[PDB]
Amino acid sequence: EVQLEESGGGLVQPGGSLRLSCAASGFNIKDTYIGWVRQAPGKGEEWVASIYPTSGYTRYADSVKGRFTISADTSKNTAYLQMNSLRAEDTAVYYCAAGSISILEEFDYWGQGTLVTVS
Ligand SMILES: C[As](C)(=O)[O-]
Repeated sequence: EVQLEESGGGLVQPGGSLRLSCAASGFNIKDTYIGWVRQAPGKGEEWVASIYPTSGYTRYADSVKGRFTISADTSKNTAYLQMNSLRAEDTAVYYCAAGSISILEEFDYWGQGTLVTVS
């Protein structure tokens, strides 16, 4: 009865920007941390960011600091990832994940992924 649904993926030119959304259902995101994890085809998982929506506290992987911004709209029970200055190395499936209040083994719920392709 819990779902995470990502959207916003697609094709982006190098240097471009993209905003992903993660709509949560079956729980209140204020009761959790929501995270974004990416994995390219043929490569391993990389956690990029987490947010605690009730407090606004955010955490970023060093590799995306400044370039990526994680946010939430608790009125829509939705988290977002703003990605700027995209490079080929950012090509990946981006998964939203959540856990009841940097590690991917601390998430209870996982989305379906949304594919981001940088030319
Ligand atoms: C969560 As961190 C990479 O800013 O110590």
